Amino acid sequence: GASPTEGSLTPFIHNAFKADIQICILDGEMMAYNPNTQTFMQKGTKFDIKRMVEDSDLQTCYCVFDVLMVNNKKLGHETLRKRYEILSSIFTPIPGRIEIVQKTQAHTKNEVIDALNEAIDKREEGIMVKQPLSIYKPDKRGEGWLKIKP
DNA sequence: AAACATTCGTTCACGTGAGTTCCAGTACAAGTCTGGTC
Repeated sequence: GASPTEGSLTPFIHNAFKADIQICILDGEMMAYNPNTQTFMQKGTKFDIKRMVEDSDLQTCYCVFDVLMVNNKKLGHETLRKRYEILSSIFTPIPGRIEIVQKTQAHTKNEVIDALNEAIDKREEGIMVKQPLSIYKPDKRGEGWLKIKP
């Protein structure tokens, strides 16, 4: 949906943005949410989030992890911490339709292994790590973002 | 007074360090390939 009147995810989150924010760019991941369990349907069997069938009870959820512009302010060159803080003041999350990915501060390896073990326990792919001072470099790989899997 | 031994500047050979050119190997970007799913 390109307008609040008609869409599959936008008609519900039109009014989820604080009044001050008028121009806003966000980056995130789109996934499928099962409400009867209140759990995210892991990608794979029984559904594709690209061409979901209307009759299905599953719905679309947007998990945000970055902001690149708010009220004609260019946040590309700022540090990750600042972008996170500004992101916290964009929308009031409304579970099931738009959310912010939680990030935990960690400064030891035991924490990383604990997180990976817990992720495997919750049947997730893995865990990723972000450098607090990393800048957004479009199209580049392995600059401030790292991923870890079993 | 004559013969023999020692010494010194000279010569050759051999060994070691530094500069130059050519080539083997390595890390990573990008192209290409492929599987599964709806």
